[PDB]
Order: sequence, then structure tokens, then C-alpha cells
Amino acid sequence: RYQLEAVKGTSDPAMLADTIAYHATWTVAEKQEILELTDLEARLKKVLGLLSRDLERFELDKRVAQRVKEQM
Amino acid sequence: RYQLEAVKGTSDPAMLADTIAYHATWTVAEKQEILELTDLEARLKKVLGLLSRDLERFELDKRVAQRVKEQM
Repeated sequence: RYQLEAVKGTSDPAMLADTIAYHATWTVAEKQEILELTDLEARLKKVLGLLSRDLERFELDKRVAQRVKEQM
Repeated sequence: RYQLEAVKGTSDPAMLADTIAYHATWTVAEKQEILELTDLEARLKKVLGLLSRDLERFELDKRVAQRVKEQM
């Protein structure tokens, strides 16, 4: 959990947003598309949505695995 | 269950998993495959699934037998 200790110590939203977006390993094409934006709102919203989708898919996969265990 | 209760203080919980697998009635080949497995999580989930299935079979046997007495 050492990647969560580099997002504190300062009070500038832009730098923290940039480093959080960088820390999330995404595809290079989507990284370039994010970098193409001049503001941060749209890219932060996209990253948040992608992370929420990934968490939902992980939980769904675990629950489906348990359900398939019960089914077999 | 006295064998399992006599080894409560035994360390190396892989031993505990193997003993729980050995104390439940299924294929002896399955017992040997689980015991010789080096990893713990895989054997843990496999034995948990076997316990789920045999608990299901015994509970369904109990309710079937209740229906047996009711139908007679």
C-alpha cells in the first residue's frame, strides 16, 4: 500500500489529480486521449467511471464464481 | 471428531486443512490429491466445496426421510 502515500503532503488539486491519473495503468491510446484534454474534469470523471466499472466487474466475478460453486 | 479435536493446538494450518479433508468421507484418491497439493488456498476452497456438497446431501437426505415417514 505504498502507492497511496504519494498522493498526500500537498494542497494542490491539479498535481494530485495528474499523479493519480498517471498511477492508474491504462492503455497508451487512452492515456494519450486523456493527455489531449486541456482541463481535468472530464479525464477525472472518465478515470472514476473506469475504476468503478473495474470494481463492479471484480465483485461480480467473485460472486459469479461462488454461485457457480454452489451450482456445481 | 476426536482426532480433529486432539490437534487443536497443532501449528501449520495446512495440517488442519489436510486433516479436515481426511475426516470427511469422499474418494480416497481425492484425499491423497488434496494432501499432496503444496498450496493451501486451492485445497481450502476444494474442501469447502466438498463440505458444501455433502452438507447439502445430508440435509436433503434428512428432508427426504421426513417426507418418507410422512408418505408412509
